[PDB]
Amino acid sequence: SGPVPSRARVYTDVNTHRPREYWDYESHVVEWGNQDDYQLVRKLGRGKYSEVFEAINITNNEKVVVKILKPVKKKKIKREIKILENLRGGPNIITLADIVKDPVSRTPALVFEHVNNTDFKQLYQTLTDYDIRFYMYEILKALDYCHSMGIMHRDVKPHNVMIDHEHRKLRLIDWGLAEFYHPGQEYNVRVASRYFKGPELLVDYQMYDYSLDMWSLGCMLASMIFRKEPFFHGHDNYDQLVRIAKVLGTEDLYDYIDKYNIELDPRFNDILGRHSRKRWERFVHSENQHLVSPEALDFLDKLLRYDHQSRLTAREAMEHPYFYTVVKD
Ligand SMILES: Cn1c(=O)n(C)c2cc(S(=O)(=O)N3CCC4(CC3)CC(NCc3ccc(-c5ccccc5)c(Cl)c3)C4)ccc21
Repeated sequence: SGPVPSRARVYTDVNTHRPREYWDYESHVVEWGNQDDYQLVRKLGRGKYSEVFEAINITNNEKVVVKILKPVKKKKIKREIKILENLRGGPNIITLADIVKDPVSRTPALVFEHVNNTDFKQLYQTLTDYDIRFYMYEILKALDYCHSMGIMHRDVKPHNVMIDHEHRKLRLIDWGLAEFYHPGQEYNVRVASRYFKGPELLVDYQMYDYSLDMWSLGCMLASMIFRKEPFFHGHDNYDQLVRIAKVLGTEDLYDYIDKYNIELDPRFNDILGRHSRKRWERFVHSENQHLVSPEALDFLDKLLRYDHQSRLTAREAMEHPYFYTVVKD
């Protein structure tokens, strides 16, 4: 009789109540701007689906970031553009400024607002407990916004977060895997980077929702507070879930698969074994202690749950005591 269905606990019906054009991205028509408005200055990054450059708009001498896509399906270009346009002006969401057709690749190039980006040497070294809480709050602002606007990011990870520490500014980037949440929809589980994949992806439960991003956030927090990047260090997708189970325990895992009547790939029964749920104190040492507090562990514990329906929402996360000092200020 197959897997038990699931719905988001929050922002369930938000896309239903919008006009079709908001989420029916296949009907979105893309208008091109002038590629010659932009001169490329230097390469910043190269990343599987795209290359990223710093550029100058010669029309007005503004500095800009250009993301030249590798060949992708038109429908996925339209989804990313549509989501970027829908979320534009929202808290800590990267701003799409223009879309042009590259003369060499004949592929699209997305043009973004420039955000100055501080080295991961200056940061991650005298990044204080306060700083982690502050920037986590800022990420939660972006996720609560995008979730409220009917959109899961599905690729939350440090590579997709930019911080300008001089200006205490943060941006969530790389919306190319984001999707619109619709109740009853089965999504592709072949998303996210392995270290950040939620258990639902790993056990092939397709009827997932915004709560996927909350697992990913949990991975990032763990990694920051225990100074262990990545926290769940799988050697492949099967072992990824073994790494998770060596911490969260197998008991809650088997309960999760029972509740949703999930069919476990029999590969997994050779390898999952039996494991205790571990106390978070086993990952605390003197070299990470200043980042770890009762309220951080309580928060982390409530993000990293197998059952996606039982993880904090972005809003609930923002209300957690971990953040009382940052909200006060
Ligand atoms: C505007 N624009 C775009 O749209 N794209 C695609 C673009 C691509 C580029 S890039 O390639 O030069 N490149 C920029 C540098 C990074 C990698 C990417 C490193 C990553 N940030 C790491 C990070 C992330 C999170 C944290 C953190 C700290 C505390 C609490 C929570 C989290 C900390 Cl401590 C660090 C950002 C540039 C502009 C772009």
